[PDB]
Amino acid sequence: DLKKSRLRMSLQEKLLTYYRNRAAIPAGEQARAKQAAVDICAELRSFLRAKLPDMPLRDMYLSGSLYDDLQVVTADHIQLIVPLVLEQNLWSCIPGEDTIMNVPGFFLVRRENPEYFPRGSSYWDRCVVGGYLSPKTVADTFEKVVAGSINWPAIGSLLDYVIRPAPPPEALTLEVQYERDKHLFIDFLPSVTLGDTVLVAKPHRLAQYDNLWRLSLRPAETARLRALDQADSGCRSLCLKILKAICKSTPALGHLTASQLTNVILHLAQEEADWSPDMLADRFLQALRGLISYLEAGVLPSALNPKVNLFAELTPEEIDELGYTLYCSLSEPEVLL
Repeated sequence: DLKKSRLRMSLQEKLLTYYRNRAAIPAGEQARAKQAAVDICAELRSFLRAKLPDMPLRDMYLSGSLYDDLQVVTADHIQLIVPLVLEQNLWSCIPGEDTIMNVPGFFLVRRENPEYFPRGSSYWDRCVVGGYLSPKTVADTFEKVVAGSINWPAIGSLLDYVIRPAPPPEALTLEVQYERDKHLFIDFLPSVTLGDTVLVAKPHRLAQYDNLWRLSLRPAETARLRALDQADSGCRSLCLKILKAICKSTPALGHLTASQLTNVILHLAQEEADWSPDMLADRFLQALRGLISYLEAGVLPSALNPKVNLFAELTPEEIDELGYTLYCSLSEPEVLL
């Protein structure tokens, strides 16, 4: 009990210290970064209204960890969802597992009734290839259309920001300098909502799959985390934020994603009911053990969508490094801090 109680007390203190000195983003930086996101969003709305009122798009809106207060270390990225207007009876969703490619968590969007509803029935028909709405082509078209009407230098002067598009292949990303030597990256994310299926143009790592839309998970995942914590004032999000801060701070663990780390916590929250403040140290080591377990198994099921392996996009190369890094730190987790 002595040695173990000891290790746990030390770790708890170091975990709590690590959160405040590394994971937590300064209020000033956080306020100004979000204000910059909101400024750009408002300005784009006015732009879309004046210049592209006939484009079948709903208004762009902000989404992401920075909006959910789950971002860590620095306020450096947020998404602007670009939601396409697609008529129900002209389009449908095909699950990736119901496809030859066989890719869970991704979808084909098929143009329906190509005869009865001829080409031109939707603006987005121009982005249809082989009968399917291409995420890539949609993204290229949106970039073209906006860039051919937008005036970032002018908007920058207005808001007193340095605003510039990043060079490809991150061309739907906006580099926003909202204060001296601090930048916010706003990436424009085309989205489709058909029925209750919400999809986003976040390409599969493999270009051979660039015609597939990704099933959007973050919102439902974020909501279940918050509800789990709100009911018992648990430290699920604190633990998550610490894990994110570590991976974002450690080059060798950079391959892990916020979504992957979130589902590790959601799986543990399924196993462990008690997330009272004093259990943080124990839940942290448990999260690290689970990480290793999933990595060795090569699969991490999505807690909300179990057919989906969230590690499916990691190469053997990266799996190896993650396991390696975590196997080098087993004896002394505090090293990760």
